[PDB]
Amino acid sequence: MSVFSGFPASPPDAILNLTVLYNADTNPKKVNLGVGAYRDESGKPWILPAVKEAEAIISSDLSKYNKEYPPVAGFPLFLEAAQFLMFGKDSKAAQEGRIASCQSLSGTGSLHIGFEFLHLWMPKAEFYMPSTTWPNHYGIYDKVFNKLKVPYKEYTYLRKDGELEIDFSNTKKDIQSAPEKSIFLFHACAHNPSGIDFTEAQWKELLPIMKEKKHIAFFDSAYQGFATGSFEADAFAVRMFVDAGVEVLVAQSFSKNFGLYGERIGCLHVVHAGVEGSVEKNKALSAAMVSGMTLQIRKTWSMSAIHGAYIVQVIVHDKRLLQMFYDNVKEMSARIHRMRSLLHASLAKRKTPGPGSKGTWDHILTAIGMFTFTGLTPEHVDYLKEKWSIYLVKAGGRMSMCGLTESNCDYVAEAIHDAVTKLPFK
Amino acid sequence: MSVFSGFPASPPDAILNLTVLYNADTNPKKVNLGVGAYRDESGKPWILPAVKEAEAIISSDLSKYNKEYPPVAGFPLFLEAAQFLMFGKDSKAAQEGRIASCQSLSGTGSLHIGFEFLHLWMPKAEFYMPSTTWPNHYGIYDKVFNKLKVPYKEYTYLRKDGELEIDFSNTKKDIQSAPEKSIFLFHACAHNPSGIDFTEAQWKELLPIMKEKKHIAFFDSAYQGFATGSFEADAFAVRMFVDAGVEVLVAQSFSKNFGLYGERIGCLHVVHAGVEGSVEKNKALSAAMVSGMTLQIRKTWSMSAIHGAYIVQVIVHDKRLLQMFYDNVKEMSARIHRMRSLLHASLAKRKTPGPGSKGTWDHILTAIGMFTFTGLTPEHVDYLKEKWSIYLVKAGGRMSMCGLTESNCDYVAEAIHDAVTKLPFK
Ligand SMILES: Cc1ncc(COP(=O)(O)O)c(C=O)c1O
Ligand SMILES: Cc1ncc(COP(=O)(O)O)c(C=O)c1O
Repeated sequence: MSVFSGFPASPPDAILNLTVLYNADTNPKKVNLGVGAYRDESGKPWILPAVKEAEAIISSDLSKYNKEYPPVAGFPLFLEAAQFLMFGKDSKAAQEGRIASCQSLSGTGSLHIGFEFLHLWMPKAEFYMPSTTWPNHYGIYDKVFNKLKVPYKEYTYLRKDGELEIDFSNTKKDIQSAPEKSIFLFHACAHNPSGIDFTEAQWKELLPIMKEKKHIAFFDSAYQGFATGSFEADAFAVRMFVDAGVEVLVAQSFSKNFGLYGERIGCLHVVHAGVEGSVEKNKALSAAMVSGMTLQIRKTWSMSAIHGAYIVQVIVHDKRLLQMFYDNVKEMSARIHRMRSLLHASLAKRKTPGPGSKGTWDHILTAIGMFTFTGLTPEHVDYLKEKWSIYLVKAGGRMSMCGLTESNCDYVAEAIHDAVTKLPFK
Repeated sequence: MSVFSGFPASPPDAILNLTVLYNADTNPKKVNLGVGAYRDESGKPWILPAVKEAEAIISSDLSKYNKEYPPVAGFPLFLEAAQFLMFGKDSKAAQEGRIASCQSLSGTGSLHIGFEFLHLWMPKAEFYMPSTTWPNHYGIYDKVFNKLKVPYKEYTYLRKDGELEIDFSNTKKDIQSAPEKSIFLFHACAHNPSGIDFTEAQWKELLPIMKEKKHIAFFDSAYQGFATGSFEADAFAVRMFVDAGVEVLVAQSFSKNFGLYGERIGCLHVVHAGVEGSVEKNKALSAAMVSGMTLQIRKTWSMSAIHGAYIVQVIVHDKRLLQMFYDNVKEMSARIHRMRSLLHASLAKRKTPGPGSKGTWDHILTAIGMFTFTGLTPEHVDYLKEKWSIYLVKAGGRMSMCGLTESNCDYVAEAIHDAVTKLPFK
């Protein structure tokens, strides 16, 4: 006799829930390789030194860092800081009045508002995902578009034979053969889950196709800093497209690079072609678009969260803190690279069988970003969880290298050797 | 030739934009009476002493108060804090497993998720708004339901003739005449914008209608602590409805009572009737409902923001800080009352003509919450802004009493006298 009787239990999120099951596990040798969240040498969360300093500043002056509603698009200093990190200082696009920027709720919140923005303005534009992508891209898409009314489309990313390589000849054909003015979701770098990226050369081949077809590039940029360790370099494809006049959106998260996961801080940008006929007309169009983004947000969560905005704007606008921040990101990247070499060496030492035709583990060494798409099967993943207390993502056997430490790499290598010995690859 | 060419400008929010305009205004006698945001004796943002203490606690240990992704429903201590404040300590509803709680992005984000929760679960249920309500409710509603495909209905709230009294006879007819199992949006206390509330006696009359018709009550509760100045009393309607077995949702904001406006911290509750057959089955239903809310959120902004959650939980679970918090909220209510008296005295001393049949300003004294629904006309509001740099909400001449001070009340009264003498009431 309840109106809620029979309400269905939704399974927990296949990635986020791993941390929950992990925290609950009482095995002292447990290892968390699930969610892409940085961990230090001891396997623990890490506050970036630049963020620790920012906290000291903003927690010391609550008159200045007060708790009132922010401007609807975000604090100007935060928006300038965001543009600076993504597009560079005083970029061409900014000078020309082409960037429409609006604070949102980290990457996911920027995707949600960015997807809706496009679905409202261009309801007949086809929306293309790479054939492998972050699973939550599907959910965010569904709530905005409704997969049943407006199915997403796909472009070729990894080879259909399984091997960890972009089938780029087919990528190009798919983007070329798509209808003009379609939207293409791209990871800016450190493609998640595959760890395989377009090279510079390949992005350059995409460029003229995007131009001829007048396609919109939608970049998801959550790992700026984690591909090459260099901010500038990791924005290559975004800045190249913009400079060439490709029209773009960017969903920019600061969860991973600033380690501000729970603060829920990021920025959505739209960069138009700059062809309105004057700088002032470009700015008017940019402002119009920010006004549309803020109206959307107004009806969803009113306006965005200040604490993470304060942290980012304080760091980027202080010359000392900004350099510390760059160095902190370089340090995380370097530890991840260390764990790649160490896990690999421990697997090689054991002559552990691997996936694919080659049957090797060299892909651990060459993956870009936080993860390796290991190739371990669903059976391997369950076994590693149940017998060894090692938590991987089931799909693709995605491994977060940040959970590895000098103390546990050989333990992880041993568990894998056991898993693959007891259930060989087909 | 841009794909964004012709994108329309959306006008600024009519309430939030008042702070933007007020901030740009160079007139040193400017008065902000727009957004309902507490201000102290000097007209400045006020960090609650309880919040100041909480900040020092959480800013001092960033390992304990880390920046990792929170649990998808929110920290258990926060959820417990939120339930305690709304329903009481170890409520009968909690003991029976009837409460499903999920952190959300303050009031607005709680309404969004709660509106969508019901529209997904009970798509055929009619949704009823009071005939006067918070403007953003219409927009929150439009994004979930689509105003044009699925219009909201209304129940009678204020009298046809414009006078500040609820036409309670028609309120009951309207709720009695609606199809059974309809959804009614209610303000828990301090109805915004009118400042006129159902009395305890009126709420008790609505109870049997709600039971008989098996309606769902959706409570918007942002002002607990600002109506009667007592948390317990301000949750009367919610607690009475739940104790009687009315199934409710509550969208609970900590923007105003904790002064955490910009942190974006609130909680969504669904309280089912607890007829699943056991406490465990009640809890299983509640958890399933939480699982749906968190799936919604996953697709929208992933999970909610930690900083405000930390402040609230730290306050509520420390006996000294909770008492300090309660004292702090009383101090805010007390200042508002003193400003009601001072502004009313300053109008009365000038024999300033008032709106309505009575033509008096007494409704300044009796309004509940932060506002007075003044009845100044849109011509008056525009005149007060242009000639006196006083910022009010155009709709109903809603005035935020929180912007008044000992220094500026007489100025506001002189200005109102001028506006009303030049532009007499029809
Ligand atoms: C590729 C990608 N996009 C978006 C996100 C969104 O994460 P968040 O909402 O914390 O920014 C993530 C990380 O989870 C990601 O890896
Ligand atoms: C009547 C009413 N409902 C809901 C809200 C929610 O505001 P917020 O999103 O800051 O919690 C408020 C605040 O403006 C309010 O006054």
